[PDB]
Amino acid sequence: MNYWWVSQKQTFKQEFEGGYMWSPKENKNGTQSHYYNNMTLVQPGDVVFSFANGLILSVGIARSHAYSYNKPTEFGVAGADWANDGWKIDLEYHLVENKIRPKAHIDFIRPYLPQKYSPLQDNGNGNQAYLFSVPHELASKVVELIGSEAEEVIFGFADTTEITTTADAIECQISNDASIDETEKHQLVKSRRGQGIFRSRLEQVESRCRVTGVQLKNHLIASHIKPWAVSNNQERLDGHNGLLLAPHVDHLFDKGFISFEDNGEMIVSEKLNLDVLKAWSISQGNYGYFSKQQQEYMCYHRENVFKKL
DNA sequence: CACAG
Ligand SMILES: [Cl-]
Repeated sequence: MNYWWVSQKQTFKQEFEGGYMWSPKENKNGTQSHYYNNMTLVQPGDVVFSFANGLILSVGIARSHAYSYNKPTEFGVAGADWANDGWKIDLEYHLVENKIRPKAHIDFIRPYLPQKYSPLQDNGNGNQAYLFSVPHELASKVVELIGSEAEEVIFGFADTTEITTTADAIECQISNDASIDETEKHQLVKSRRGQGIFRSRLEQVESRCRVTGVQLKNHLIASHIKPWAVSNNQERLDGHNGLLLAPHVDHLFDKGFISFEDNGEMIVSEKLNLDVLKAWSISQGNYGYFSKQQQEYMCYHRENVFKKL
């Protein structure tokens, strides 16, 4: 996942109200722009800080690649000098209550500014250009200054999108793989959604939500332990590579906010706000031993899915 | 160049 800084002093209200970013493809004289070319590098799930009137106003999530699109008519005189031939990105804005003024924090962030194409000068004044790459270390400082609301956009939210993209591509690969028969293809695709033979096989091993004890089939998700995306075709259909979980517990486990020790002890991520467990009446403690086959997968989950600092 | 200053 990549971080971006979009400078929107001229058109913030229009871009926010429309849920987009927009730049020309080229400078007015037809020359290439590093900044406009950055539009073609943004991936769905990338985090974009909106900078306008000296403040960071939004921690946004990109929801498209750049697509060819005309300059928004609603820019009017404020956009007069930009070429009509442009790039648009659908940007899911998340307004923040703590609107940080980066210039007021320049001593803190200066060491983390990139050598080339920095959104800020060393005195903390913004550079006049549209879209800048933000190194991960600079992004972590900005997130520290904004506070919880910035973390809430990223962890188990923005950073899940690239995982979904990867899984979508694998589903396409399976659908086109000549080495596997039609039934296999169907069962592998259905297992991604906790359906088909995977669910029936999991029901031979597990009978209830580990955490909430609910036994009712219509209130339980068939979750993989080792994620579907990184599982081989045998592991994708293995009844021992799963848990039946209530939907909120599936959410916490699938994203790595929680995991389990082999003896069933719940492990809570530093990235899980403990107010969530209080609000949903989920206790820390022991949720029963896992089988040796389940333990192999749960080891993968602890080492690769569980969120650690 | 140039969505900040
Ligand atoms: Cl296009």
